[PDB]
Amino acid sequence: DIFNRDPRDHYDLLQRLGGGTYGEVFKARDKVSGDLVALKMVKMEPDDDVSTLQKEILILKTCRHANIVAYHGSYLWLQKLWICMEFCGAGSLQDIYQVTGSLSELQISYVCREVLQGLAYLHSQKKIHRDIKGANILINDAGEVRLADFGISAQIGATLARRLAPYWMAPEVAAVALKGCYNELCDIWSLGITAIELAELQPPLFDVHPLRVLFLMTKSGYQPPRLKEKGKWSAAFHNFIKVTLTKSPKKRPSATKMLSHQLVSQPGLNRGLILDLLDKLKN
Ligand SMILES: COc1cccc(F)c1-c1cc2c(cn1)cnn2-c1ccc(N2CCN(C)CC2)cc1
Repeated sequence: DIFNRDPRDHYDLLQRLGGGTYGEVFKARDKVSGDLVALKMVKMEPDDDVSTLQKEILILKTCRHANIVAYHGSYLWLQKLWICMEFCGAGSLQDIYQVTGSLSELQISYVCREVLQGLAYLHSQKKIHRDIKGANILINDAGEVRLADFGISAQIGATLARRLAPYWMAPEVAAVALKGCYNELCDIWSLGITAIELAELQPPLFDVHPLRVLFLMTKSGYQPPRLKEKGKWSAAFHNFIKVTLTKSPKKRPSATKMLSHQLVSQPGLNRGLILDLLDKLKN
């Protein structure tokens, strides 16, 4: 459900937070309530198809969970669509680690736990993020963790619907038609890679060409990556990675199963750990 009016009525546009071909992100304040919001602006011309964006909204609107970016509403005005969300002041983990350098095992553990909670919720709702990385895990000024940037999740969903227009079809073809050849457990892998990102400032093979990496991943003898420095981390951390980075999705554990893992179920994991990191931000 979409408000057909100028959002500059309801909000004040403070600051641009960056742009892409895909969208523009604005910091803004609610003129009445006074609370800060994130406003995602998308330039939608009459001719182009709106389904991709409609799917993103529907995902956001239909997700009420702590670890997923809250949605307030959306505004269609002057052929510009504004999606309104809760503000996450510290930004993404990538925005942050660029300044602070590498996170600590416990900070990583807390982040992983929080993402897993979000994923478990998403998967229960039969939704897949499919773009879990540092740059999509947002932090608020309170050190709470929020999953964001469902534009890809929306893009594959909008295609899956577009793909309606079956019996002589082969099972693998059916799987691509319905699910795209993969399942929810892809997110678990991405988390594993993200855990490495946070530890090392780069995912594995970041210096290698992308097309080449795709090739390497499809070879028979592809070994899952590990953490570079054995000694710097605990057995539980190494294992968390070993397990999340299970090559076979038949044998890779679910978000729920992962939440009971030693690393992410240990006590003392809370936002304080992240607050410590955000203090390193003003340093
Ligand atoms: C990965 O997030 C996206 C990716 C694509 C399109 C989006 F709309 C988003 C997106 C960003 C969002 C929210 C929802 N979605 C909510 N809060 N924020 C957000 C993100 C960063 C900052 N800065 C970063 C820079 N730092 C110095 C100040 C804080 C401030 C607020």
